[PDB]
Amino acid sequence: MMPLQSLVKALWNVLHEPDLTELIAEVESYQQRYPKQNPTNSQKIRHILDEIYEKTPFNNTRRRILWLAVLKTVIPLLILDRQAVGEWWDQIFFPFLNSPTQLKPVFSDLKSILFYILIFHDEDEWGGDLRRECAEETITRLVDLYVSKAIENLESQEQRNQTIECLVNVLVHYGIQRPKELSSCFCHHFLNPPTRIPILSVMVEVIRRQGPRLYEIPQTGFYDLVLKCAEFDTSPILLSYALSFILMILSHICNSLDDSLYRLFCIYLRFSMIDPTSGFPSSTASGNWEVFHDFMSTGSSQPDYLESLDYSQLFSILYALYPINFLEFLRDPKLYASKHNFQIRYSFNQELLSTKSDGLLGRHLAHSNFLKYTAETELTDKSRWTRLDSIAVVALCNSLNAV
Amino acid sequence: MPLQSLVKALWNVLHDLTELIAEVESYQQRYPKQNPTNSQKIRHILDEIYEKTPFNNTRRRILWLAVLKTVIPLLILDRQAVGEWWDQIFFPFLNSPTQLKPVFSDLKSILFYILIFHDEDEWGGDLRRECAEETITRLVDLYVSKAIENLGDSQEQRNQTIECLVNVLVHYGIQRPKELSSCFCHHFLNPPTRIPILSVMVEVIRRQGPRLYEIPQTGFYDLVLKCAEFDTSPILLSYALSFILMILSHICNSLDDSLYRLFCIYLRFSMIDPTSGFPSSTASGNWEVFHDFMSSLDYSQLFSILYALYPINFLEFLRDPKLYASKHNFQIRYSFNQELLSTKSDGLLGRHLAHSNFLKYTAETELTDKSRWTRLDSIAVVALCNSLNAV
Repeated sequence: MMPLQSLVKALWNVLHEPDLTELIAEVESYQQRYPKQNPTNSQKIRHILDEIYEKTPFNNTRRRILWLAVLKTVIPLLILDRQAVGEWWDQIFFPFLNSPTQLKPVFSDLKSILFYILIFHDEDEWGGDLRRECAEETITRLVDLYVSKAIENLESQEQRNQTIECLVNVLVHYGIQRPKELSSCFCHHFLNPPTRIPILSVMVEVIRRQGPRLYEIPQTGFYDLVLKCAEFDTSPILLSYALSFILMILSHICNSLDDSLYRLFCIYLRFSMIDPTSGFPSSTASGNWEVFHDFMSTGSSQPDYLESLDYSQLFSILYALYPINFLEFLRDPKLYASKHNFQIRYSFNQELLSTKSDGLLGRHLAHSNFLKYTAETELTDKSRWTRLDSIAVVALCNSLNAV
Repeated sequence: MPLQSLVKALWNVLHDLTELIAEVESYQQRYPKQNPTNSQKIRHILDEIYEKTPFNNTRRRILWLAVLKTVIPLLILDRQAVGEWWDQIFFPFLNSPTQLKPVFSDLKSILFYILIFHDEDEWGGDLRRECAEETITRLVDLYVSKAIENLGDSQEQRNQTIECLVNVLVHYGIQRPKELSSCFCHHFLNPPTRIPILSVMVEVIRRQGPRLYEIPQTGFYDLVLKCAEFDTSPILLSYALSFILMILSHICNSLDDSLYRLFCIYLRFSMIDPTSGFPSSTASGNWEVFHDFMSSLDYSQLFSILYALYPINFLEFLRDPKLYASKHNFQIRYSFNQELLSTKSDGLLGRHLAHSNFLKYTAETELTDKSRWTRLDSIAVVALCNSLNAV
């Protein structure tokens, strides 16, 4: 007998006065009746919520606490659409993120709400494509806000920080579960120079965690843009993140490798030739790309574990997988290039290249490809990549041995 | 006159080849590829020479093989011609072979000239393949027949024949494991062919050359598995297990479809008893069980392989095998002592780290989830990079 009416009753009560015991009980009670989300009750509850917003809004901490506490608990009753999540953005999320309450449990509550929308199993759950569309809208707004906040000039440095801190947290949590989706939002903005550092720092943090689905990222064209970054930009800090990112995502590909091989050769070249005085070899290129130099009138803070992710590991993976061509390429890059239809866009000192490269080469066992393939058949001949799945199994079993 | 120069030389030698060897050089110049009429001639000559001077004693063989070795790249042969050579040369040698290594060396030189080739079309039509396949078949047939047949009055003569055959078969296998596996298939169905065949087959696998992932297409793998679950003989079962352990790494795909069979074989091999030996099974079907008296790479390795890769099911299957068997539909052939399975498996389990699969999959998603097997690419790349670090 009237469970919508009891809910609205309880709802009304708790917003005019933080004890939610009555309300939680009604939600539980109510769900036993509408165990799937009801489109007219959603509509109704939202009008109640909007009504009360006019009366007592989000303008002080005690109210924000109350609001987040309540929204977090009703939102499983509602169906939302792209217009709706816009309303919550403007009424709740933007005002919090733009000037966040410095109490962790309040932010925790924000994150419950955000993440209820962002993360879900059934796409059919609110009818049609509503579920997916609200996630797409929310994340696009978070990303857009993050990117812009990371770049605008300034109203107290401390407060701007408080906002990025929240956004980075949220975006890393979202990234480790939805790496494709996040990379995809990031593509858009990444073509804009000053965004590259704030974006990459989030994307390397996502990928650090070595969570699942990392192999989806290249479909989105984000891996391509990181290579571009690595091929053309100039800022040590950015190229530093650039390399880190590609080093972590590489073992997850083997497939997008046979199309970026030459590009990785060139990247290896450039990073190995870094100069104390002239930094990274400048390119003669861009094309459409638009370079990011450091001091560019004429974010940041690289994490401590990224130093150990240098060009020496790039060598190891290239040598392990494409030794013949790799060493053929080193030793004469410009010659290798002309015969494989690409260009070297860096002035470099060949002796130095050959000394440094020797140095690393000497830490490696001799590669048995030289007994089996030619430089040309190393490239063709996909039979090679079977060996690989035998070596997997054996390493798997050894990983599982105790002693 | 080009060809006659050659033929004089062949007449000459058969009664120190330098002249012959040199005439073959000039011949090859005028006829870069093999010539069908010239070939026919030369073999027709050889056959006459055979009449009056054959393969019947040990100075003649050193000689014959030496010659046939050097001339044979000129020739073109067919299923019926290798029959001629089988009949005059190969069979009589292998049958009572000359105890001199360089003599047997020349033999192999010739055999492998036929068996291995870098060009299907070389002799026109589909001739090269025909020959290879004919020779390999006859080599197989004699190994099989010579291995089983009971011997009358001659046992050191026997060992010498198989010593050669084995040596030829293994060399062949390591280059052409698909092909050798095929030939062995029909013989394998016959109970006593199984040991001699496997002992050759493990020795091919052992060498971990290419391309062993072709073998299961031939059904040899399936036959060895049938062997593993039904046969009684320690020795043969011991080879069976050795074969599968060394073949398994190279599969990762036939695994999804032999899993329940592998579980059953792990059960059987671990339940081996000092007195009743392997669990005597009960089904066979049409298999025809090899027994013994008709008248160091063991089960812990298999445990490791199944625990990595299919931990949840493997362990759900131990603890209650018969139960696992219904619900997945196969059955358990053996009686066994459950508390002893539970004890033996606990010993091995305890040598292993705990498995991340229990945090990510159900028994059913562990079986039906293609995403899982993509982790593999990643780990392999890393192991590889580490194999190539030098300290």
